[PDB]
Amino acid sequence: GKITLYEDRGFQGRHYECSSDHPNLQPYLSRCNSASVDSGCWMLYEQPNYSGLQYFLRRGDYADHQQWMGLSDSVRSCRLIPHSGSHRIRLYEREDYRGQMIEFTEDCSCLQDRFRFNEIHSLNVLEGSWVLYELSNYRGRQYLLMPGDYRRYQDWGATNARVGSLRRVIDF
Repeated sequence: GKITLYEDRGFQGRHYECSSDHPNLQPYLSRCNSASVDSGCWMLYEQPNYSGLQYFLRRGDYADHQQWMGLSDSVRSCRLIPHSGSHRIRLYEREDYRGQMIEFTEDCSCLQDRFRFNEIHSLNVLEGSWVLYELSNYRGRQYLLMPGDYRRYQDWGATNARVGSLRRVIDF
């Protein structure tokens, strides 16, 4: 993968090129207002060392931070999300994989249309990387999910169990 981050809007200002995970952009970039993704799927992070608000970017050009749904121009670390050959996630009504369960292998823009629960209290990412969104149609707070067990919503870094949509991390 390759991403170019720019300090100012419309691909102007001081810039920095990443080919891999960077836990600390602070010495190189004082803010980020535009970005060009040549290749790979990237997660940008408000704070250093992959913490604070998260933003998913794919191949393409972002002329201002609003285009990746950024709330500010703070980008202090970034992750190249590894390629996955296949995608499967189980969502559960309750903590520790109890209650009603639904399994997805494809993107879902409205979770409540398939699974009549506003809150997801645990999930199992069996295959691939996903992005959980707080709201329907891929809006609100974003949480990157990599393969693993998530026995409660804190495990995916959320302050609540609100989930409205989710998407596979895929290029194409």
